[PDB]
Amino acid sequence: RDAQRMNILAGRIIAETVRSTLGPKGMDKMLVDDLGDVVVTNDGVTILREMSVEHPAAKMLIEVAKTQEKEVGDGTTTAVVVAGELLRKAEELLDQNVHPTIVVKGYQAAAQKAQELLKTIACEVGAQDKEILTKIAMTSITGKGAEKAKEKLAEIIVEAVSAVVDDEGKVDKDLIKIEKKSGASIDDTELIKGVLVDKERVSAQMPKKVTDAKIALLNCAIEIKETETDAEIRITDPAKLMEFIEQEEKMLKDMVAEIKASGANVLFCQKGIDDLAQHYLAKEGIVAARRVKKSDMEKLAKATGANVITNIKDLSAQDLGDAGLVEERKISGDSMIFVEECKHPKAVTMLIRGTTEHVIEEVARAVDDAVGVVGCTIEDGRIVSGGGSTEVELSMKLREYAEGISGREQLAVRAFADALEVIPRTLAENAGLDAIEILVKVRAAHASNGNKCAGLNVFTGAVEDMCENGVVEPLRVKTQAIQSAAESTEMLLRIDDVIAAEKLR
Repeated sequence: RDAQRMNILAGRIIAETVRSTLGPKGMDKMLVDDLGDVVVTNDGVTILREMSVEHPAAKMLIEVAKTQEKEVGDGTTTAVVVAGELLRKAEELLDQNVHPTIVVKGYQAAAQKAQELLKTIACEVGAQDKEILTKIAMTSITGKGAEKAKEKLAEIIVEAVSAVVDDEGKVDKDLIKIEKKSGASIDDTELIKGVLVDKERVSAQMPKKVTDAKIALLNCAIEIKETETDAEIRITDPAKLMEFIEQEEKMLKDMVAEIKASGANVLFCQKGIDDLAQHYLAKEGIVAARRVKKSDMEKLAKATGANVITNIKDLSAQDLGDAGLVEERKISGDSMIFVEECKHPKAVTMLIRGTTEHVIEEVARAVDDAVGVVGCTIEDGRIVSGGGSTEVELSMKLREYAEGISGREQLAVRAFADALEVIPRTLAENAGLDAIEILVKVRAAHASNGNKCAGLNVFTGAVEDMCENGVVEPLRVKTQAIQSAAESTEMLLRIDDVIAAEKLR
């Protein structure tokens, strides 16, 4: 009957499911499917994918949320929490004989004006500074649950983003690898200036450590090839399989011998090998490997300047790797292969450690997002204090700007400004303090000539300088989040009917 009303009421149900998950403190509400896999995660976008939807219009708010992650990588819940607030204020005006179009024009006028205010509040920082980059690092890691040694993990991530700053001044998400492996604890994390493979030596007869060795990385299986033309083989004497073993050992011995003549020694195969074959090759001091991930063949090619080879016969000296120090040291119990190259490393890799698979995965979801928010701010060079202090300042200036606009439209620009007061309200409930009792003091700091940073601290619980505490965020996350929220709400306001079309493709 109402149709339009069914949308604004439905929009408030999806927001409440991911409203209390804002900020560090905040429980979660899991919805196990019919299968029974009980999974829990402190994230918003991760729950929208598994969680289904009833009405078809509900997918409109989920589509815009996907773009916020692939582009920015943080703040998806910050855009949906402010969306539901607008839908709750719209009905307050529609009952007063107001047309929906009058509310849409108000958000567009306030959204465009907010773009000019955020640029003035944002401060200027350096692109080579380190102390400023250490504060932003502690803000992203806090969003995953890891305060046992955050001071240490924040010191290794700030050095990685600074060592991957090309001359042109950009950031790439490919030259920063990640490897998870639980063993001792999280304190065993270290920044490696190269790559790392989770393999070991196929045999103990080969050398244990070498120096200045020409690595030869292969990628195939020593087998008989076949041309495009059909060619079948016939067999009739089963007593030939035994004779083929003796004829195969010499084929592999002379083959590996040709690789040693070119100055190489280290090898990387892709399948098993005879037990006795490696004996003749290990006594001569020839390192080798078997079964390696294809993803590792790409990073080793750039780290050691090597290149993937498909035919062992076609191998040149230029395609051989050049490592400065290759050693297979231990890492608390288990051992792995390692390669160093501090002379001029082009990439880096973070080795995550822990006691189980549940703790290493938490910190793993923070290193990939930290380099993103920290890699973009270096290109633009503009940041602003977080903690909702930006919305508290604009909440006062938007009221003065509303006086300039006359008519029946000023009721919309005021509702949008007051709608931004939900961010500091949700964080108050989780902290255990009355929001209305603290929301009156924050406005006192931003009276007129006061500072533009006082907000709220979930730890101590009082208005304090957020800059000294280290609570800042990029500037693109705010402009992009507010831009997506202001554009997504228009999809539900500019509609008042649902035709029952069949077979539309």
